Amino acid sequence: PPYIFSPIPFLGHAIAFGKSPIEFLENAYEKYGPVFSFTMVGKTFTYLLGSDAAALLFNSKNEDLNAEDVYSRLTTPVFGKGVAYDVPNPVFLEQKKMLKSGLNIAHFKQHVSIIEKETKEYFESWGESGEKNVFEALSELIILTASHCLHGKEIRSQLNEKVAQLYADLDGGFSHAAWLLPGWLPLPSFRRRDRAHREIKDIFYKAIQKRRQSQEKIDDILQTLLDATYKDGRPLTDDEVAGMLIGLLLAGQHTSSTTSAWMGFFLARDKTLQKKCYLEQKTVCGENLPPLTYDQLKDLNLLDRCIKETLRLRPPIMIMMRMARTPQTVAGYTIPPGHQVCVSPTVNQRLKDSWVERLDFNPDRYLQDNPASGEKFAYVPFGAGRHRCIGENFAYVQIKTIWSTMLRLYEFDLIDGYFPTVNYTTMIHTPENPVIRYKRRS
Amino acid sequence: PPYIFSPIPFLGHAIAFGKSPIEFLENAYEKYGPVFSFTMVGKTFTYLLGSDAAALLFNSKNEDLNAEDVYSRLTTPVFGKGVAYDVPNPVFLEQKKMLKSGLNIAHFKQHVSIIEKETKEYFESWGESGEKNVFEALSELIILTASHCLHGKEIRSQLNEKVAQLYADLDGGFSHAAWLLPGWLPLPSFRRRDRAHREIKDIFYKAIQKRRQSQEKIDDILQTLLDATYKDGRPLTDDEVAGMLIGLLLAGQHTSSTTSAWMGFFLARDKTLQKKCYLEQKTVCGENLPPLTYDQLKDLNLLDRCIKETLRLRPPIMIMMRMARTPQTVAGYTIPPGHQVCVSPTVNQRLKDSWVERLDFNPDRYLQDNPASGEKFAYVPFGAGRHRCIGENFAYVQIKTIWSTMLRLYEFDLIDGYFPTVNYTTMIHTPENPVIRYKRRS
Amino acid sequence: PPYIFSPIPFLGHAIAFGKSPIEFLENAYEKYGPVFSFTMVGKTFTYLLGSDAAALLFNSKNEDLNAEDVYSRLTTPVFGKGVAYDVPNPVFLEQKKMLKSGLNIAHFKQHVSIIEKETKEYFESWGESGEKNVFEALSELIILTASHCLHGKEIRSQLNEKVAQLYADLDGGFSHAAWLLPGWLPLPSFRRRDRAHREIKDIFYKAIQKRRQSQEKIDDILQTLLDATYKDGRPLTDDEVAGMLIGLLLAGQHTSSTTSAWMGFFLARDKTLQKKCYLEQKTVCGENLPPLTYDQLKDLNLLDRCIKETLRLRPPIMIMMRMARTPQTVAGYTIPPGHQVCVSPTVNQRLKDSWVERLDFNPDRYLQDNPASGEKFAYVPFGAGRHRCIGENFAYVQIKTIWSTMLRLYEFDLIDGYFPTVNYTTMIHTPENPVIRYKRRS
Amino acid sequence: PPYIFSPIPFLGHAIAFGKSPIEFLENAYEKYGPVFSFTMVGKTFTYLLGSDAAALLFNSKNEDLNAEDVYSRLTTPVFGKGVAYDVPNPVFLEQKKMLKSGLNIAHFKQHVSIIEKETKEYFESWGESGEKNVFEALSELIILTASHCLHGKEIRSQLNEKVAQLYADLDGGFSHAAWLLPGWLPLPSFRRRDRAHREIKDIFYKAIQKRRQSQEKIDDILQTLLDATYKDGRPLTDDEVAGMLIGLLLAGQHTSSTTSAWMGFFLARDKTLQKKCYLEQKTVCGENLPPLTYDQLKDLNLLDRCIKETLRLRPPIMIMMRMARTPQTVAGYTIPPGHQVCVSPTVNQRLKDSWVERLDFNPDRYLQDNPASGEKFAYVPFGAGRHRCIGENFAYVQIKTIWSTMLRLYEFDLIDGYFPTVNYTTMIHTPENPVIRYKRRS
Ligand code: HEM
Ligand code: HEM
Ligand code: HEM
Ligand code: HEM
Ligand SMILES: O=C(N[C@@H](Cn1ccnc1)c1ccc(-c2ccc(F)cc2)cc1F)c1ccc(-c2nnc(-c3ccccc3)o2)cc1
Ligand SMILES: O=C(N[C@@H](Cn1ccnc1)c1ccc(-c2ccc(F)cc2)cc1F)c1ccc(-c2nnc(-c3ccccc3)o2)cc1
Repeated sequence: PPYIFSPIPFLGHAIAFGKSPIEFLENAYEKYGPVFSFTMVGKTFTYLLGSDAAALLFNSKNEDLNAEDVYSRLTTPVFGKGVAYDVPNPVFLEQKKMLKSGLNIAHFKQHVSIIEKETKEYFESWGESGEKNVFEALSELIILTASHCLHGKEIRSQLNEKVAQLYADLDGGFSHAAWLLPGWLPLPSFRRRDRAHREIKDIFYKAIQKRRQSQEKIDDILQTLLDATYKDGRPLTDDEVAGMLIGLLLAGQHTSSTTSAWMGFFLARDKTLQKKCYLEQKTVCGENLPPLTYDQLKDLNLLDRCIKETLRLRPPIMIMMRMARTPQTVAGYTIPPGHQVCVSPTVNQRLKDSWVERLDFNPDRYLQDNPASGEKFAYVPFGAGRHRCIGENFAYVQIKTIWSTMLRLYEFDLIDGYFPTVNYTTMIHTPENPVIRYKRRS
Repeated sequence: PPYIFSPIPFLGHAIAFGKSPIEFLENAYEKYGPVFSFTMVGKTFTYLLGSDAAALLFNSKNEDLNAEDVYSRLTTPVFGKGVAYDVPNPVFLEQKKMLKSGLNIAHFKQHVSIIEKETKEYFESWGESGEKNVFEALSELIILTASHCLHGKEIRSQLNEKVAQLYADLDGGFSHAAWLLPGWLPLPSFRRRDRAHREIKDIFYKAIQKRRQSQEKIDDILQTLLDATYKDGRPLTDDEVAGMLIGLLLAGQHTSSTTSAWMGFFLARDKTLQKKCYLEQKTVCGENLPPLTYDQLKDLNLLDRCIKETLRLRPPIMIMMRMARTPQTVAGYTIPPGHQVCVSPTVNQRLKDSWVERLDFNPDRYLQDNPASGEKFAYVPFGAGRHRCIGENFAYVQIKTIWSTMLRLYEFDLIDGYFPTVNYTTMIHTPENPVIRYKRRS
Repeated sequence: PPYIFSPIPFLGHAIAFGKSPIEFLENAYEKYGPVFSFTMVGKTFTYLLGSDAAALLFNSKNEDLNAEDVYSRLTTPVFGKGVAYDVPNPVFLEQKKMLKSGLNIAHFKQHVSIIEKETKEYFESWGESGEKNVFEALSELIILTASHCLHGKEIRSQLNEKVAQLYADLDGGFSHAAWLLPGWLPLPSFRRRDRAHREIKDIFYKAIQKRRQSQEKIDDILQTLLDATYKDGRPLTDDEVAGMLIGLLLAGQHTSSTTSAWMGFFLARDKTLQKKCYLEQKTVCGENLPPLTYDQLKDLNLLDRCIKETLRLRPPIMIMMRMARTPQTVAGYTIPPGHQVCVSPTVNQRLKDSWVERLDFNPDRYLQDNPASGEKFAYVPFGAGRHRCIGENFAYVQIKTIWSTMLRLYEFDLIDGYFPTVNYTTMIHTPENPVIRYKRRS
Repeated sequence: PPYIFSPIPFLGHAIAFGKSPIEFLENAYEKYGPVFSFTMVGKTFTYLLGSDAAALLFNSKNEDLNAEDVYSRLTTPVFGKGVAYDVPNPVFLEQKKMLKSGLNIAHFKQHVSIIEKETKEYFESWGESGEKNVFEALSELIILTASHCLHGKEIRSQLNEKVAQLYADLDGGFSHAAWLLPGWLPLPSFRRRDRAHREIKDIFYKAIQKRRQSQEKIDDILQTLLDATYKDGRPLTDDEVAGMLIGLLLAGQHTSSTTSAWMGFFLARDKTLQKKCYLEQKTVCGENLPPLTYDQLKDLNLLDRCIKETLRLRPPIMIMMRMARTPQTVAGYTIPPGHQVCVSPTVNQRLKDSWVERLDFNPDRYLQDNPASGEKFAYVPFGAGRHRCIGENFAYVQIKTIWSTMLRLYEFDLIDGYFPTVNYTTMIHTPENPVIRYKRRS
């Protein structure tokens, strides 16, 4: 595959790529095509851009394009041993079926009123009007809603600011330092990550032992997990459950919070589209805006397309990476073992040749013919194939319910017309200076 | 000097020291005496503990024990060029005087009313009661109070969340990453630091030119700097002044916020003492508690001793360090060039030899024979000698005014008896989980 | 407990203790009594000498005096994950019961004829007379006998010089280097350990899979493991089984080889005794000396007492150690958490107070009153309590079968009256210059 | 010079280089050219690849590129005081001339018949055929031949298993632990080294005095040392002679044994070549293969080239290193003091640019134009300049004699076509699993 030369030793394209990766990759697509390699910080990466190329990653077996080889070093200290990329993929495929089994309609029905209430109670602190950081706000809110829904009421009631900070300490295990440096260096963020892991695990161990002795029946996701079994017939251990609960919260929080914050700003920019979203609430749920229900959520189809469009333009997982263990073919090229193969939903979901008015925020594009339905891997915010997301439905419930409630409470505006740029320096591309103006809804 | 061997290559005692640096130094004192050496992360350090040993550092000439050699590389990219450790010491000493001339009675009198107002207005958001993170609050207030007083009303008014983040980016330049790794690595913290430095220097350039061309006589710290002059007769360039303004704010924020936070918890744990600090407010300023004046602050003796005692047990600057350029002598040992010589106010200030009830918060210890007055270098939170603090006066005015105001507003308590342990992983040590219970002062 | 001062910082008494540990301990016993402490290498050790003091260690719960804390770091890379000190003690206790059920009379009956044949065949290479290193011979023979018996014929057949070297590479994981230095140094011994671990594991995985698939009923230790289940109901994984096989071989080899070597020299020195052992072979087994059977072993009483007395004077596991997790009281003292508590079989088994003619090799001492029967923890070559050995019976079958065969083959003598001194530079103390004179018996 | 950056603090490229040093250096050569630098375990190494660059090291004065500075620490405890890297280089140069005078034709003529006899006698144990470890056999054989030739018959008669172990203890002085850790630590290897040194010295002292007080005339290497003088007129002390005698054995053994073993396998792999070597024996010595003589060894040309080609592909001393004491210039670069400057015989002797079919074993490459005669430092298995070997002639006598003899006894083959890979974990690279098939020669 074509190789993009850089005269800068070791660093290669690091600076330019870090500054503007989408522009870097779109320029390369124009110049070298859908498949190309480059060096950055001592590693070779090979990209697959566009649906046809990306299909290799999305279709391939883990034995060929391996996820653990790239992610385990970073994730295993955060999520825990015996879970995710710390086990053989077939074990993780079973754990994912266990998790999926609890993300069902019965539970989603319960989650809606829990989330709505959590949201209304959080935003009382915003008062009738002002200008505040909506990203910080959603982050704090989403850690509460995710915990309430995915861990349950017992665990959620223990999530004070201390435990919230522990989760922030775990997050800090995902850094440039952790990627670049050996783990045996006693860096503060490493020690803080390991401390938080031990302390959260302990919180979960007690809660789990409590639940196991309890005589009561509780139909929640925790209970799905205590009841689950492998094809073996073997149940999950306390440590496996706890590892899974940590994963559920990290997965549940940052992908929803960034996406909810970008959509706030897309809707703040497009005031008519926001108005429409608010009017859809009256139409579907009634003029008197009663408590939200799951059945009503399915009927919020404009808000649905708005979320869908937010994920097109700002997918919170911007990249999917694998390690090539065996030789792989695409577009006539042969990628050898050792290349790290990458896909970028951001680049694919915005490619000129497939998306008309690619840079425009337009939810209604999905009511016409479009690459989301017309192609296989042009729209891939939740991935596809063996490593694909199991949380799309929950995420949509969480975000829909939060933004429905937020729309009912407030009208949102840009400050001096400013639309946030993308902060590329964070692992997750958050909107820069994400302060939003708000005032009471009519 | 006796060497504390570690068989661990490169790291040396890094892990044990990072976990509990104070306890590590106290144990070393008990086993090796007041002067000892060790390796940490590639480097040789020699400590001077106790008053008699520490004197070598405090009385030393910067030619012999050198500050720039150990600090320049980390500070120059934060504060700026031609300032602090980026210039020969004799030049920096003149800049300290320029700054000191501006930290005077007349200006302190203006600051009291300003700081008091900032404090009342910030703490409206807390309402009548609740449980909130006092450390975060004090950090947010103090950046305002420190800017209002040290920079001016004009620069202050421009201090929004965005610019406040710019300052945090600048704090982020003091990291292990920055200490360990080459500066040309495009790490996010490095870039943000360099970006934040240009954007702040620029906000200063604009206010520095506004003032020089204005006709209005304003008597403030900013003006003192603009008027000030070297022994040459040379005035300060815009960039010399701006860099000093940066230093001023970093010097004036977290030293006072951590300390202020700790005193909060010391007073929350000892209610009887808290009560007495409140009654002293009445007793000194009047039953009706009128606006504060600089004169009233000098008569707040119990409050003064609470601050002094907070600084004894939790000094924000845990270590002062120099590079030995010439052979030094102390307690019968000779320290060779290349060694880094260290003093710790924290250790000196709780040494078993010299402080009774050493770990107790007892502000009335200073009403009796004690090493603060009894010895020269046992109590040294603001250092001593050629490098000692010039902001001590302003720090007490800031902290006294805020906590006087805070005690008038609220009575503070612990949550479930918890006293914050020390977070050693932050540059300045911080209280862990520093959420405090508060309610309206009768 | 009384503390034994050393003026040598860091090392403390390590030199003297490395040279003459038994003498150090015996003199400390006389001077300080049965419980005392000292420092080496920044680590504080407390000894319990004599039956009454040792009782604390042997009787303690692992939650109080903990083996993992002191052994896990070295053993886990050797034996593998999920086994021995890498799991909570209760799981290891179940693992030990699985192993113990495999060490039964039906298997012992098979082992005697396996071991006799391996022994006759190995010693073909010794011819009619000569002078050779018995210790090397016993080590080479025992790795075959232990693998043949404990792993089975399939795995045994794959035990060539290459695999033997891999086991030596695993052994090399137990070193002063692995104890003293951190694991992230890429030392040759660590790399060879880790490679040997993967390569030995791989051999076991194939043999394990072979047997599961196979339809033939084989009654051997491997099969005991494949058929075993935890109280859980859960069977062992392939990796747990392989880990346990590695452990079986390492436990089965050096403990028997060193003891057998020592017994060789004790018998070479006391020719009258050696003759009596030879004649007991004729008396018990028959004048024509037919093949050994398991049932004759129990009637070989003199030989039994010879092994007992060799273990008395030369126990191959010369120390047992634990980390104190909770305060422990003995002899009026309180041992605090953090001390490593320590017993020596060697010292207990020769203490002047209880053993008459304590340094004499006198197998017949057990035919009158003696500390092994009259005291609880004076004779403890295989330990006692929760960490006690499961392999005593096997070791006696192995050693008796080998030495019965050797006595039938050869008469052994010393070389110019030399009796080997103890080599304290090896992990398990070996006899120095263990070359022995032999000639065809009768 | 270009620097190869590693983001791995301290360790630098330690792991990658230790895994595959030749591949590392050859890749570096391609990317950076003949001179480059990198960090490994806290040290800066600068390599000179190819003849023209390596010239700097081989042509350098010891005052500029110093050998004691890098080697002294490890070698002195092994060889003894007063010898080799423990004295200034001019003194060692004189000592080398003394050894040179001992390694003369009169002595070599004696050695051939000594070596042939030890060889025939040693391989008696091998029988008519089998599969045995040729590397271990050669190592054991060579310690005997080297000691018989270089120490004489008296000392050699005392070389039992015990003494051979003392020599292994000595070699054990050359460890990563001795490189990393202070000499005062009483580590096993340090203790065994120093004990072995004392005991071997005592064997040499008696033998030496035995000769000085004797009347017989013995023309052997010891006598040359005893009759030798410095320019001073000063003769060697007993400790100088004994130090040199240790050096002679350690240099004489492993360099020849590893090289001999590699050649076994090159010859077993290339049976046509092996047959030609056997036929050469008959051609030069005669059909009846009488006792070897020195004059015959000189005419065994094909065997000479097989050795030369073995040293080409597997030089036992893989690196030559010096401390830069003064700035040096090469390839338009300046190497500052403190850099460790290195040459790799293995890379030079394999370079893509110079050697056609670079990885082929082709002894006849030397009968055409080739870089061993066409360039100065492409072929340097024995070094060059002030530090070059004085043992090449003895080596060639020892190896030729042993293999001529082995070729007369046996034909050799690979086992299942396995060619030993390189074991990079040993000080001297060794062949992995060096068991070889052999059968009585026609
Ligand atoms: C808007 C919300 C979310 C987005 C955009 C998102 C995105 C993704 C993507 C792109 C992948 C594929 C990763 C890859 O191919 O390497 C993925 C996998 C996954 N996600 Fe999500 N996700 C979301 C929410 C959630 C939630 C709520 C959960 C759990 C409740 C979750 C759990 C997972 C899991 C378990 C995987 C599987 C990873 C693997 O098998 O390697 N996600 N997600
Ligand atoms: C509680 C508040 C503060 C504490 C505990 C504190 C402590 C110290 C200490 C210990 C030193 C000595 C550093 C050394 O010699 O290595 C010092 C120096 C200094 N402080 Fe502060 N300080 C505080 C507040 C301030 C403030 C508010 C300013 C300015 C407004 C300031 C400006 C300085 C300056 C300019 C130096 C001299 C640096 C040098 O000479 O190297 N400090 N401070
Ligand atoms: C002469 C031969 C042997 C001796 C002297 C010996 C000695 C010991 C001793 C003293 C302990 C207690 C360790 C402690 O408390 O820290 C022990 C434990 C043990 N031995 Fe042996 N042993 C021998 C042979 C074997 C054999 C043949 C096996 C297996 C077949 C074996 C397996 C074990 C196991 C599993 C433990 C348990 C360790 C623990 O629970 O922490 N041993 N042995
Ligand atoms: C195949 C066998 C041998 C090889 C490949 C070999 C290789 C070398 C090499 C490459 C050097 C240069 C060291 C440097 O420049 O850093 C050297 C030096 C030396 N060799 Fe050998 N050698 C061998 C056998 C011997 C023997 C048999 C002796 C003595 C009988 C010996 C004694 C020496 C001595 C004394 C030096 C001088 C070291 C110095 O001056 O720094 N070598 N050898
Ligand atoms: O090999 C170890 N223990 C042995 C003790 N043993 C042998 C026979 N009966 C008991 C061992 C323990 C458990 C097992 C084992 C356990 C479970 C199983 F299924 C199979 C085997 C096998 C063993 F060989 C071992 C080795 C070294 C150390 C060690 N810890 N610290 C050091 C140390 C300290 C200072 C300097 C050098 C080494 O060494 C601890 C344990
Ligand atoms: O044994 C060493 N050198 C050998 C090199 N040699 C062998 C044959 N021809 C030359 C050597 C050098 C001088 C002599 C010698 C000296 C004097 C004399 F009278 C006779 C012989 C003998 C030798 F064996 C030696 C070994 C190790 C090291 C060493 N330096 N660093 C390391 C090292 C570094 C990192 C990790 C581990 C080891 O190892 C340096 C020299």
